[PDB]
Amino acid sequence: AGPLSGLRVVELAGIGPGPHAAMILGDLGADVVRIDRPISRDAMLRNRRIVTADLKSDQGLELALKLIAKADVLIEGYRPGVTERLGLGPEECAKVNDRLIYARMTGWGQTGPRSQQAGHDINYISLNGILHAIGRGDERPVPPLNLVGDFGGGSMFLLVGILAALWERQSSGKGQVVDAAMVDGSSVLIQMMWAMRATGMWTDTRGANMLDGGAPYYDTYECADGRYVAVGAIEPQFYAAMLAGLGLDAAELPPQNDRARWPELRALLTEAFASHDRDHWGAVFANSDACVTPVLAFGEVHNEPHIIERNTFYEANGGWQPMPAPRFSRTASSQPRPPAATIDIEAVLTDWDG
Amino acid sequence: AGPLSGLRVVELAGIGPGPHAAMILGDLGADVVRIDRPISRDAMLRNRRIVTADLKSDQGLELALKLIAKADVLIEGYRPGVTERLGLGPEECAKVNDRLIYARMTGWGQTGPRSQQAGHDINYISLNGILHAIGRGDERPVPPLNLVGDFGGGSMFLLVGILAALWERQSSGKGQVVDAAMVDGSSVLIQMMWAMRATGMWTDTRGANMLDGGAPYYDTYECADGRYVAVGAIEPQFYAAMLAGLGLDAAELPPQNDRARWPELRALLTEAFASHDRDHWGAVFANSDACVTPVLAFGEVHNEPHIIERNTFYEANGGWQPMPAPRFSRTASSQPRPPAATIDIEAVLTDWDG
Ligand SMILES: CC(=O)CC(=O)SCCNC(=O)CCNC(=O)[C@H](O)C(C)(C)COP(=O)(O)OP(=O)(O)OC[C@H]1O[C@@H](n2cnc3c(N)ncnc32)[C@H](O)[C@@H]1OP(=O)(O)O
Repeated sequence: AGPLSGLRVVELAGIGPGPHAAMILGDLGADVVRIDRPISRDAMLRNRRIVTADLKSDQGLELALKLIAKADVLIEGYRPGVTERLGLGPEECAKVNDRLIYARMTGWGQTGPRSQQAGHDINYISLNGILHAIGRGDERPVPPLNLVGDFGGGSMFLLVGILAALWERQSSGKGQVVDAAMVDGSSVLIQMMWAMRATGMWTDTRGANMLDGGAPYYDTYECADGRYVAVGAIEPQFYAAMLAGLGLDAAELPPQNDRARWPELRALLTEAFASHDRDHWGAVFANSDACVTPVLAFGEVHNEPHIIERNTFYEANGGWQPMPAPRFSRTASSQPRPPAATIDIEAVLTDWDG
Repeated sequence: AGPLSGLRVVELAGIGPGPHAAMILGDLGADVVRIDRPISRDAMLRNRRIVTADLKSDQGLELALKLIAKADVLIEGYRPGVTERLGLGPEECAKVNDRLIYARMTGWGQTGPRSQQAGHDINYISLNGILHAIGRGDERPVPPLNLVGDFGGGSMFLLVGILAALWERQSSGKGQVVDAAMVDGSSVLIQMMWAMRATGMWTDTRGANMLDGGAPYYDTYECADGRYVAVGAIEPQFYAAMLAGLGLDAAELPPQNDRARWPELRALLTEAFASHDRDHWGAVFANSDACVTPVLAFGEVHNEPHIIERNTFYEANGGWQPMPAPRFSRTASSQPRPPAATIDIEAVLTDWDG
């Protein structure tokens, strides 16, 4: 019922970015058919029909191509050359469907010296300067989960490519190939730091910048109960609101942006936040612009009033999952359909007329 | 010359996610016109025309509405109510252009108890469980820059909503409002962790999971020269390739997934990686499936062969910037146009026939 209602998508079962992009398309209403090798508990596989095919068999190849011939989009996330070998490369698909958006999701891209090399998120963000910039200054870099390569710089770019190529097709009548490399997407994702580096506004020193934890006003603080708050009071009026809530006299602290005295400033804020529990600070800063928020663990999220009231999550047999994002005022997305029994590929073809 | 050639976008100048979204649209060929308060060194404002208007004045409002009348998309990233008070709210824009995609970029969303509160990336990811999950276990949480709220779970969800709504418009003939809240987008961005929590595959203990640094085969290691490599060898055949490169006998190490002995395993891997410099390991693992990559600082990226060969970056002005992502085979994006001088708003209208 979302805005992608009517869109047909064939997804070749992979890991990480590919199934996440296919999930978001299905979340928004697309008709997504996932082909796996011959009832899932994986909530990521919500909003699909699952079928199976031996793509290396004559029958399996034939059936996939029939499906693809009726699709708008194809997603694959194998090594470059894998679909080519199978007879499912962009050139073969063009023969049956030149309107097809052929979406290729990789870490290293379709070509280049590392294009054939295995890897995972942490590898892709290692080569482009991102990982080096994450973590405390006095320790080795820490992975920001697989959030930056696989998803922000991976599936999200695949999604933009797919939907952009669909817009182009309104006018040209034709599809094309989208080459989404996580090493590329995540670089554009961090374009801000590349821009700042050029003007002296960001340095290559880990943990010593405005947004990486180096600034006392942009970091977490441990409270009296051992839980945490997040402070993000960058602008002077918000920072002042923060000091006001803590009851600290600005005249007695270092200037907010005197980096030479940041340790002094941080020590004073640390003592202040440590004096009470996390929930105390929620009360103190209620409806303020102080940019002070509780750092909630996953399992406490479903109790936060702002999360509850906006229905950011739903209960999926077992536990909470995120509702579709973003939101649409007229063609709103439905609550996701849970994973279901595998069905027969020929049933899908009858439906699709292929 | 990219896939979005022909698309008209009005951007109301803001910070963080909004300009990043508008940047990507411009990168991919969109005609983007940014209205600012009455030549930039900010590389992010690439691929724009900049104009100026006092939106609080009669004239400025009239001129903004004439421009918006001719647009496909409007991006705004102020607090809920701000454009409404201006006379630029969705209901006003709909009177002059019911095909307009009205894209609203915020942290907390358009409603709810936190909806009027100031904040930045760190606050948005503090409330939904994400920040709590980032960093070493023995320390307070560390922000993953502003990569996860502002961009992966922010601008990129704004982009997916804009382009999805443009798809829907093909059939309905109408636009609608896109409500992109960083608290929601970033939650869908981390859907994999919500799915895993339900099946016992992810815990709320920071630094103690497969992908957060807890696993010895998915983390960075410091080398003889104080520089780092990234290991990402999750799959057993990749892990074996890693140990082969290290010259370690698998028979003499704890099993890869015996978590009880992970400290022992990490101690042996630490001793191995510590015995030579980063670039030694870079060489040893340059071509294998071991998932071991050198961790490059921003300043080194431009020297990495895979980065060079694929033109992931271009030289803009005294610095590298990321080329457009993702890539398109038929309608490829141009090298970004640098920020140029402000132009007169009527010049844009003349051009757009406003
Ligand atoms: C920046 C980082 O490093 C990290 C980040 O996360 S950036 C993301 C920041 N968060 C967000 O963007 C969420 C949405 N926006 C906001 O919450 C807020 O804009 C903010 C907290 C960031 C800033 O707060 P603020 O400075 O009080 O701005 P805001 O409340 O949006 O109002 C902007 C005012 O400028 C005006 N304005 C904007 N463009 C104008 C123009 N061209 N002419 C005249 N007025 C203009 C408006 O009329 C509005 O005035 P009013 O208060 O009278 O209604």
